Amino acid sequence: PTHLSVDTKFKTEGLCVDIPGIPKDMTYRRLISMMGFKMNYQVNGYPNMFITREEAIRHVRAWIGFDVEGCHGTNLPLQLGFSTGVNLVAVPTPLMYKGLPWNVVRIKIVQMLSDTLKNLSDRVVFVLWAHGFELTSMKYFVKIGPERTCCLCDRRATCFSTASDTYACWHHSIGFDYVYNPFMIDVQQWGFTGNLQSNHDLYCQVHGNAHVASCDAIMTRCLAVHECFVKRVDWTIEYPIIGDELKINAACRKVQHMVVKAALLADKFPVLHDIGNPKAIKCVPQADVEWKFYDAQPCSDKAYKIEELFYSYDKFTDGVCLFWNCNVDRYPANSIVCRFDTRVLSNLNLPGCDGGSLYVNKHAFHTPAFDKSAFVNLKQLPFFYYSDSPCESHGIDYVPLKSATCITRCNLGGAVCRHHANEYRLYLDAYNMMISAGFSLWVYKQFDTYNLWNTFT
Ligand SMILES: CCn1nccc1CNC
Ligand SMILES: [Zn+2]
Ligand SMILES: [Zn+2]
Ligand SMILES: [Zn+2]
Repeated sequence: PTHLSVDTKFKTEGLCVDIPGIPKDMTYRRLISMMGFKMNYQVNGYPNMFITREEAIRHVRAWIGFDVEGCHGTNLPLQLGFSTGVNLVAVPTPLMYKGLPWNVVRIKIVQMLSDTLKNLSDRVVFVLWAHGFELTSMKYFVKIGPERTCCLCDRRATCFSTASDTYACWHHSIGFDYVYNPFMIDVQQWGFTGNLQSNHDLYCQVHGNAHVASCDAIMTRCLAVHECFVKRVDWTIEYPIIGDELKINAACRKVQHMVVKAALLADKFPVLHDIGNPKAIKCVPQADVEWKFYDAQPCSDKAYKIEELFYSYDKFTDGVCLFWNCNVDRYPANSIVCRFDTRVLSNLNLPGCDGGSLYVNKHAFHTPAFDKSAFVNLKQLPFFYYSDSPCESHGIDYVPLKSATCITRCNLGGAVCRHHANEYRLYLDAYNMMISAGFSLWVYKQFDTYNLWNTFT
């Protein structure tokens, strides 16, 4: 059972107001046929337009909420809404567009999906709360057939052009008019009681309902993300590399060792309380400090309450607390914190549920909304590079580095050596990479890098 069988049953109750008299007994085979499509018994990689929940989760980057609301049905104009906030009006002659014929509307759909998805995924997955008109309107902008490759590259074809009779991926589809071999999933098939708004509003207060198609498309995809990533967590699913994943992760490890090593040297804490990932390793293995670990998985729903993490059914005020990607409601004053900023715009960070975001880097992690009040007892950690390694070149060109934040023996004694200048510029690069990826660094208010210069005597 790799793909969804076309002979699987489809509950049609959600479709009977737009489609009166719809048979209660219905398969994907008959539904696809009713949508105007013909599969012709094809063993060419596209077995079903509809996919399983497991296949949807593996392709979460391809999710596009899609809803159709009749304005006035081949006689009436339809309002097409996408979770990108777009609203197109198609006439059969929250960005709102006036009524236009299908032949131009379809050109807009290809442009929009291609610009949204080219850097996220090899496909589109239409996430639906199916009532009828979205499924019947698909014949006006979708073409299906065997799996194909792009005319200009080796990626799979996601668009077709009737003008040139050719196929293209999301990167080479300028001027293409048809969505080719899209996927889709109906959230109503998962077994919900009540309408979309009642189920969405149980977990999310950020998305409202103006009553436009895009508000529904947004609520649909948000509810799907809550079911698949907030209340159900699968950290075994691996996602492909689509950007700077490897560099961001390497940078995170470099920054962690640096910031923690310098806090232990500056304030000489006797104990460090490492709260977070149960698979954590000591980031500063040579530090003298008593290292104590506390297990707390990444919270995907609401941020951890510090009152529950610290409750003993043990002296957290002694030494320092390390919360590296451990999202709590209010950090204690003696803390070193890395907190992912859910507001960040990137190909890795997808929109989420209740203000949160879906950070996808090797694994998918729904992160609770960034909250500035979490850090009231702390301050923003400033950039600095620290090194006690010998000043020795070994082995790229050079311009002399002058910086007040290069905390080294060579800078203390006047001129920064070539080694520490190379290492400083590489560390600053990793630092900017981690910050731009969305991570934010916070530290206890007494943290002062002036205390690092005396470690050179
Ligand atoms: C470190 C505090 N502690 N002791 C037992 C269990 C826990 C965690 N909070 C529930
Ligand atoms: Zn291409
Ligand atoms: Zn929502
Ligand atoms: Zn040096």
